[PDB]
Amino acid sequence: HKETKLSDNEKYLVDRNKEKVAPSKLKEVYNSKDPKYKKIDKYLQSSLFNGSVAIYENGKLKMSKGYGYQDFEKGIKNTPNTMFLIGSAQKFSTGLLLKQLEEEHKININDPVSKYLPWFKTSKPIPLKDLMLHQSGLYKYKSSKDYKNLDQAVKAIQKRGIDPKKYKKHMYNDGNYLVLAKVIEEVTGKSYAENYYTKIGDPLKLQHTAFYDEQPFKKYLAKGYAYNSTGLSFLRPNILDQYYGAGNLYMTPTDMGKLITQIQQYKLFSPKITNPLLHEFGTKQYPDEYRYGFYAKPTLNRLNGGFFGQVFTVYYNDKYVVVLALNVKGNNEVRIKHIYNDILKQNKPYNTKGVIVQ
Amino acid sequence: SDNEKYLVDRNKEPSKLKEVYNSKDPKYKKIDKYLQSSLFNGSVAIYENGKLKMSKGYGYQDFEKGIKNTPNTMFLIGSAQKFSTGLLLKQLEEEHKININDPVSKYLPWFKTSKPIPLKDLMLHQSGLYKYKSSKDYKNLDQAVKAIQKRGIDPKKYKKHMYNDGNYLVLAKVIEEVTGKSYAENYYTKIGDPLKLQHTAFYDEQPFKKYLAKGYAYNSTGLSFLRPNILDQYYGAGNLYMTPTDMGKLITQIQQYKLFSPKITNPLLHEFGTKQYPDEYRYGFYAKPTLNRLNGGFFGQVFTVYYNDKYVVVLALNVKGNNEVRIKHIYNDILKQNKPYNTKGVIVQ
Repeated sequence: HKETKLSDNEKYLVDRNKEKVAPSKLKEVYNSKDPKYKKIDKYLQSSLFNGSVAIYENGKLKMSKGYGYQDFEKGIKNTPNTMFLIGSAQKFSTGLLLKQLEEEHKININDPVSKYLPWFKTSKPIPLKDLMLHQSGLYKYKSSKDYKNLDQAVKAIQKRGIDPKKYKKHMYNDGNYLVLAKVIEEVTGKSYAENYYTKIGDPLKLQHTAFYDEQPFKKYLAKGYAYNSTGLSFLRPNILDQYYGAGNLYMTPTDMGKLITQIQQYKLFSPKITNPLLHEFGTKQYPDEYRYGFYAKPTLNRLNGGFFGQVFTVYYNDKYVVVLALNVKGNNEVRIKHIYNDILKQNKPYNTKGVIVQ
Repeated sequence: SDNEKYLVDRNKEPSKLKEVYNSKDPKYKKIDKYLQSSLFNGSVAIYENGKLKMSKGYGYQDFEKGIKNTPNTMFLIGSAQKFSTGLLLKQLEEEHKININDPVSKYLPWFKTSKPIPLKDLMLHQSGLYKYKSSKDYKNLDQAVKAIQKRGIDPKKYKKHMYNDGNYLVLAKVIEEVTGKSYAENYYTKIGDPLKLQHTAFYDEQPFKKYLAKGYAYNSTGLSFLRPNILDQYYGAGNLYMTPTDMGKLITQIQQYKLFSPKITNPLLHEFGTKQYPDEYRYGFYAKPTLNRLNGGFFGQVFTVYYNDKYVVVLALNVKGNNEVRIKHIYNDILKQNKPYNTKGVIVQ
């Protein structure tokens, strides 16, 4: 750049992508000779699915295929290279950074936000854990186009503050993970984008995953759609500059599977950290199915984000990682369930409620 | 509570509908096959040249009680009830009780507003009223419309389009005020009963409770039932439940000039891009180039209608999802009805 009137996130990303060319072309993977995947493909085609699928089996990519259009106006078809707005699934990225910071001894999950983010003052103290678990009592984040960066968003949330009746009760809230993203920035003294790339993106070779405004990936960024009235209409993201950590990231389904399988293989943490993070629920440490941006459930682990006409959903266990990205708004959950439970027949015990995982 | 007063007395003292599906007819076999393999949860009804050629339920009406969707299942039509309200409006115009270009204040004296809003601007969704925000507090239509009066007009939206349930709530009250009778009574006496709609009901009518579908939406952490909690204040803008068959029965009969003469019905149904009918939208529904459309999305349900002079396709979905892609695929791809129907600008006879 030049004059640099940019947030820390863009500063980092612009400099990072000065000499970066467009990412490598990804090929379709689909073996019609395997009845499972033939059944899936056939289902996705006849159900008029518009988006992309990626399925990993015992760590290997066994299916990767795009259906319908990435951009309906320009006639660009969905390919394996198509990157979808993952929305609330970015909370997993932020959770991983949190866990990393805990093991680096830079934060403690039961310490309050005010400790790491002095200006974030609140009627009562809020431990980092209560943000992470969506039980802080903060009013639901009301986005604004005014907000140019993460700082303004979290400084807006601080003004709105606590809702007494909802204190120490569960309430899903993007705002929680926006505050956590700022905590990450404040303790590290570095942008969220930098923390993500240095600590996750690059180590795990996620080369088809990008923040909304990165230049070399614009070619592949999917457009989301909804019918409310007057036809199929494109829902332009207008607030992703203030949404660092709670859903301004774009991923190919393959990269999402690549991320999860590598974490499953202990590439970010040791087994004693990874196993409970991924599988322990109903315990003092991991009281809910939800933790660090994702769900550990009885038969499966789940990620999901719904944002600007897109739906990005992940069902997985130790054999399959199923990533289903939808850029025309609709019911993605019925689809991914049908694939995971009905076709792949994975409706079976996976995690055990109450057990202290080793 | 004039609406319930009428309905309770009406219902002091419905027939089972059978499946209609001929797998030997390739069109309908293709539709059924699509609906099954796409995991459709709801009900379909298709009329061909006035006759019911397909009527079938898929998946569950109530997932908790294991009740399957049948042709008897009645779905929350939501914003498609605006069509009912529009029909009542048009009826009142032809009875010479209201004029569409006269202001609301004329017929509803207490509904005062910084600038006058003609009935037409409400009907067309261009009143400039701030988008209705409901509340559980409101026990009836009156409180809802007295709430919307309170907040008034939004400058800049003064005379431009903005979809708003509130518009048709104020029109429903206009109907009540001019007739001196409840909306429910006006609907039954002027539409429901004349057109033998016997599997259509307001949310709280007792004899139909058995068949009222539950809407769902897995937002996070499983499939969850979205209980309607505001339908007492939503008379005219989406508190009605219909079987898909009744919706087709309604449209085909209107098409056959059973509510109005052809000189009234034809433009109502087909004229768009004119002084009288400037937009595709009118009286609660859309007249488009290749088709006429109704749609309502409310409490986890989606109720959509595509039709022309041959087919009326009614598709009801009680697990929230993309109903439009489905009904398009049926109407355009399978039934091959993507072809000129209404003509923009033409003054229709």
